[PDB]
Amino acid sequence: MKGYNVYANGIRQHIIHFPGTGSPLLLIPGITSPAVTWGFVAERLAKYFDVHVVDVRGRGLSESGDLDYSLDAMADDLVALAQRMEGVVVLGHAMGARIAIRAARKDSQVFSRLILVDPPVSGPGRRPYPAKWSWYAESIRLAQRGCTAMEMRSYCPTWTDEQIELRAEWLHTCQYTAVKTAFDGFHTDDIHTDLAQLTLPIQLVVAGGAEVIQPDDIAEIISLAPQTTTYVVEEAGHMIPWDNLEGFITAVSNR
Repeated sequence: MKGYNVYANGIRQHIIHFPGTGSPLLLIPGITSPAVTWGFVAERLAKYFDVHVVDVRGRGLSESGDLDYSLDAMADDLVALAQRMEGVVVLGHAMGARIAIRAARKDSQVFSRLILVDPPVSGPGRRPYPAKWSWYAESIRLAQRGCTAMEMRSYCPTWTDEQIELRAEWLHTCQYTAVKTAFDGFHTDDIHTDLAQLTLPIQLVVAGGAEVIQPDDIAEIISLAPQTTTYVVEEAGHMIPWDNLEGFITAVSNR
């Protein structure tokens, strides 16, 4: 693993490289997931791709402070990174999938294809994202104070010891205002009007055991982007590689 910073879209973007010999892949994590927290997955994916895991603005070591934390700005960040790479695959998880959708709408030419992992399908006039805001708010403030793995375990009781320790260590780097903005974005941004404009290859990877994406939501996505292929990791929760690591890796390799 080797971390590095780039100056792109007018901000410092921190990226962790997990070297591989395959196609380059930019991994865009979810709302409270600094790049380092995807390390256990990225090292597995690096057997197949050359993996670059992004700290989204307001998370980890990337630029923070009084920034635009909208989906538009995060999408611009991703376009700026991808401009520097040739034929990059984007794998986005959750918020990161919404970022991938909007970025590809802005500039499809810089991406080879998208892997969209359990994006919220919320938006104006749509079913709200099925998560409690308080879970993020309370755990972030706890982490900001300084807390142990055992204290963090109450929020992620099904995770491994190492995963919980890492979250206790890094969650505070997810700026509160950035996380609040993203959660509101799940409700205020329309990613469906973006999907309707996408013509590049798309794999949709669904957490079968979660309620984030229901079957009629898959049907809507297909209607909007008929090229989309769907892989359902059956019985897996929203944080797919935390619930079923092997299941997740199977979903994004040999496809």
